[PDB]
Formats: sequence, C-alpha cells, structure tokens
Amino acid sequence: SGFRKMAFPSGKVEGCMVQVTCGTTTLNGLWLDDVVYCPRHVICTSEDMFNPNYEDLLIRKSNHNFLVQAGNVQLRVIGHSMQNCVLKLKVDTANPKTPKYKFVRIQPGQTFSVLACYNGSPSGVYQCAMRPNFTIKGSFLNGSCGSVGFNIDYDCVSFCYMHHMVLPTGVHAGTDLEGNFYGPFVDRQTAQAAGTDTTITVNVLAWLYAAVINGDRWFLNRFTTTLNDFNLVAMKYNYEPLTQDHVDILGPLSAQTGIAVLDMCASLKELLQNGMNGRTILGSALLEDEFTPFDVVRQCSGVTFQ
Amino acid sequence: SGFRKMAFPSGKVEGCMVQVTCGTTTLNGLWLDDVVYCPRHVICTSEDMFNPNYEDLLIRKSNHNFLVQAGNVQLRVIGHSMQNCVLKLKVDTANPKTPKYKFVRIQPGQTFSVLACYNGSPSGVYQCAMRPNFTIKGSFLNGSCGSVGFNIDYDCVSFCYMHHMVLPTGVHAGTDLEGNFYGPFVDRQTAQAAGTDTTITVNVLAWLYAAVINGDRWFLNRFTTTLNDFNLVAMKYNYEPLTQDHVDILGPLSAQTGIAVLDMCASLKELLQNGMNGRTILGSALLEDEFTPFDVVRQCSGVTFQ
Repeated sequence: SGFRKMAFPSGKVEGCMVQVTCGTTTLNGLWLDDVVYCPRHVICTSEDMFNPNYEDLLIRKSNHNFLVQAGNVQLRVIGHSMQNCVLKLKVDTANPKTPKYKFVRIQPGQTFSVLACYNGSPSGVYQCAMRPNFTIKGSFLNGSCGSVGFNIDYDCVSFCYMHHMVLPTGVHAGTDLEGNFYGPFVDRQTAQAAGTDTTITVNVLAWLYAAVINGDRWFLNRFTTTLNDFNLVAMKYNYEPLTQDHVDILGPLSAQTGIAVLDMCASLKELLQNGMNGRTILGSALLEDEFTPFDVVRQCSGVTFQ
Repeated sequence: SGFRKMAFPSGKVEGCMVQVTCGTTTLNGLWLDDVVYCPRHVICTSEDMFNPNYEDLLIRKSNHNFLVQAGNVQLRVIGHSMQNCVLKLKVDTANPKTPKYKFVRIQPGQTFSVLACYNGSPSGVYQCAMRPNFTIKGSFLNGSCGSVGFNIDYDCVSFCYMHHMVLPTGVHAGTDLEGNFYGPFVDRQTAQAAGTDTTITVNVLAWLYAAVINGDRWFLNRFTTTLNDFNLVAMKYNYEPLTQDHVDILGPLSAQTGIAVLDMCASLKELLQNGMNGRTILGSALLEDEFTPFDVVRQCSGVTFQ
C-alpha cells in the first residue's frame, strides 16, 4: 500500500566513491578494481573551462599530479589515460569493496538512482529519469561532479551516468561510464542548447496503473481510443508518441489490473484535454513521468536486492 | 542548482538488516551489537492479529523458536524479552558492521529516511515526514514490517522509526526503537482512528525559501502580515499554526535570502487564498511540506556524511 519515488539502496556504491584532486580542483571519482573513473575536467582550472584543449592540458601532467584518496586512505596513481570525457586513473590498490558491476548506456525515459557526493563523501540519494532531451533534473552543487547514477539488477550494480556539468538553464548534463555524453553536450562552459523537454508517455501510463492498483480510480472511463487518435492528442501537449513496443511493455500491468492499455490511453487523453480539475492522483496534482513500467512492477511486488 | 526529495545514504543501515522468523511469520529485524530488534507481532499468526495477548503468546516460546539470519549467516538466540511493542532477541554474535548509532524519538513534522526491506533484504530508500497525526505515507507491502527509519547526523545513525502496521485507511503506523508507538495506535488488526492530517506550515515556508534560492520567485509579494493574522488564515486551510520557535528556526534561511519570515508568510497566505493559478513551484503544483528547514540548509549547502 502507498507509492513513493523510491531509490535503490546505495551501500554498494558508497564504498566506491573517492576524492580526486589535480592541482586546485577536487571532485568525485568512482573506484572499481584498480582504476579510478572521474570527469576529465578535473585537470582544468575555473579559467580553462571556457575553452579547454584537454589534450594540451593533460600532457603537462604526470602520474604524481593526481591525488586520489578514499577516506583517509591515499592511493597511488601508476598510469593515466583519457577515454572520451572521462579520465581513467590506474592505481596500485584494487578496491576491496568492488561489487559485481557493469557499465551500461541507458535510453531516454529510463530511471536510475543518483548518489550525490562532495569531496568523495556521500550526501544523499534520489531517483530520476533521463529526460527525452538527454538532461536530468537533479540536485547538484559546486564540487558534486563525478557523482554517479546507477541501477541495481539482481546482485549487480549497473553504472549508467556520471555528472559533468550544470548548464546555464540550471539543468544537468553528464556521460556514461565510457565518457560519451548523453545528448549533444560538451564539457565546456558555454551556452549550450537543450531541446524540448517532452513528457514520457509510457511512464505516465505505468503510473496511472500504479494509481489504480492503490485505489485511485476516479479518472477511469469506459471510453476507448486507438494509437493514432491518442498520438494526435499527445503530440499537441508535448507528449512522447506511444508505439507498439510501449503497449507490449505495459502488458503485465494490463494483466494484473484487468484494464486494457488502449482504455488507459483514453483516460489519459481526457486528463490532457480537461485537466485535473483540482483532484490529485497518488498525492500529486501533476501527471508523473519518472516511474517506468518496471519500477511500478518492482515496487508493487516487493523485489529485493542482494 | 535544482531541488530533489533526497534520502540519506543507506549503506550503514543495509548492514544491520536481518530476517527474523518465528513459526510461520517472517519479517525484518535490526541487528545492532549482539541484539536483534523486531516487531513483537512476529510471534502472531495472521489469525492471532485481531486480538493478541502478547504475554500469553510469548510465554509458549523459547529461545530456539526464533530463527534470525543475516544473509546466509544463521544467528543463535540466547535470550529474549519484550520491551513495549518490540522484541529484543539477544544473540551470540555482535554485528561486525554495527555503526555508531543512537535511538531517538522524533516529533511530528520531522523527516527521516526509510529503508524498505523484505525478508531481511533491502529493496529501496525514500524520504518522508512524520505527519501531525503520527502516521506516515509510506510504501509498504506484506512482509515489510520491521523496516526502519533513520537520520544520519555526523557519522552517527539516528534510528527513529520501525514499521509495524498498515491501517485500513492505507496509511502506516509504527514505533520508536524502544517499542512505543507514535500516536494512539496499537499492534492489533482493528479499526483505528487517525486524526486530521494537517499541513506542516514551517516546512512549507522552508520550501518556499528553497524555491527563491533556486530562482522561482513569482509568488513573492511585498505584502506583510503578523503571526496572528497569518494563523487565522492558516487554521482555515488545516495548516499547523506558526509559533515564534518556528520563526527562529527559519532565521538562517531569512538571512541568506534577504526575505523576512513574516514577508514569506504573507506570500504563502495569498497562495492559500488564491491558489497556484496553474503555475508550479520547484516543479510542483501543490505546496510541499516534507522538507524541514534543516533539510533545505543541508541540501543547498552540500553537507556530507561519513
């Protein structure tokens, strides 16, 4: 009973956060096995940020210029290299707390947990979605860069995100763990264009199902509609178009609630056209889009991790 | 930049969760030093829940009737006793992962993180508030009982909550770590009256300050008001009355934003009387009350834990 924006437990990631300091800049790194991953702009000063030549800057740096520390443990850099926008600092000590992990590149609309850190120390954890314009609406202050996003599948941590920049519009941009940015962004302090932030329609539908499961049913009508008629209305309100893949992914929720996907679409369309009236759904006056169908199944079933 | 409902990192609590099984009932326990804390209704069947005599039920149980396991580690109960509504299971092995901790009883309006568990394994973490009617709006399924709420102060885990019941209205009730319920609730499956759920006014004000800090300023007027005139309007909308202690606690936020507390009160009153109009504040169409003034200072400053 009840529904909450739930994060994954962060214990297996807390033990991988380190502090990386090169010159005067200090940010967070991810220590897995005997390598530390961090944003390459750790080698920049605040002045170099407006037009850095990362090749030129990196070459006037040696192994002993990078100070990595895990708590009061001082690590020794014995090799460094640049992979896209992340710096891989090869150290001598493998992390004894390295969990089973993999690097994954997620798609827009997927959700993950962010462990926000400062100077290598965890501060808080929250759940968010990759927006369709490849930004995230996070909570980051100066020095939070290198904080990572993750999922916990089975007993394995799936690292999917590392924070690099705050854009002038206040939103956040970052890379995967191979150093490739999500979206068209670059690690350069300049005016960068983010596109239209649309609503993740399939996620809204998963949340409506979660509401029905929890007893919030006032929005249900017996109206129906088709994919095309729904998408016409969705496109008018800056909603992502629904495809047949999305209908399939809502299948298990349709089965457990007895409500057809296209019937739920017809309820959503009326909410788009006529509004919430001032009612709420699961304690919210807005349509929520940061739960995937899997998050809903996870939470309404009681899936645990180890 | 940005604002999120942030939970504390859960690593130091994950290593204290165990599974407790007595007879056919299995729920979660909290393993600190050489004692396991769990809800005493672990000794009930589903049938005994409507009128249990915990004294009578407990006396037909011995040490070897309680099976406590931490992962694939089997613990041995060498002593048991009932303290109010929690069972203290004395075991032979002290937890090697016992953090610095204390037990605290929080007051309504305070916030904490809940680690939702099933069968001793963590499932997710979220942040919530103790409502003024001593319930919490959580996310709990069957078998989540014994899940605990906590804060992280400095390097010390402050345990403040343990989940015991879901009420027929769908909300959740629990105890402190001494076994005393929050509110007038009892560990008995019966119709129980929860009072009026009012809005935590001081928390709303702290969140308005957070909005101004983050650039959301459209609700600011130069109107002013007094405590009494504000409380007259607040009481009409089921808002908790603001006292001078609350004004003092908003002091640091007033200083950093240059906006007087009574001025912020005048803005809030207009929002109560005229509504949101359809605008939003920090991405929300409703007035948010699950951030304390301390949460706001914490998040907008970058406080880290160890």
